[PDB]
Amino acid sequence: MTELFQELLVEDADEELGWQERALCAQTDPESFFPEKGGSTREAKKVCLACEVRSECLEYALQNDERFGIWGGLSERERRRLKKK
DNA sequence: AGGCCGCTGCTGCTCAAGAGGGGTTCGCGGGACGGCATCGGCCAATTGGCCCGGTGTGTCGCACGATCTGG
Ligand code: SF4
Repeated sequence: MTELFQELLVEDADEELGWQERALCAQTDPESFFPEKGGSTREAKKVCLACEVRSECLEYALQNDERFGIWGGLSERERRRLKKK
């Protein structure tokens, strides 16, 4: 349908700062990614599943070692066990 | 001979080598002190699963059956 022939051939920016700009969650409620009280961690996991820079997000999160929120489709203890493994 | 009334020339301002003695800085270190930063547990708390148990209302999968248009 309205796919623009996979981004088409009309582009003038020819400039990218980094993989932040390709983040899908930026098009989405930030609050849902930090479940307070008990919360849930599956809808935002589904959102991350379709992210095109999931690997980069996971790598950056692990390298900087944030212990809050859900990054790369994984929550805190998945990151912790991956770090410990 | 002094005072004074003019002339007349001149000048000036402006537009284009050690040596000693003493208080102070800072500069390294140098370590001591106190403090805040990091890591096993840990249980019973909101959301959200995950279902029983009743019908109904309303979509969908297909049976009998009538009307109508084309073949
Ligand atoms: S993987 Fe990272 S960048 Fe992608 S949507 Fe999830 S949190 Fe955002």
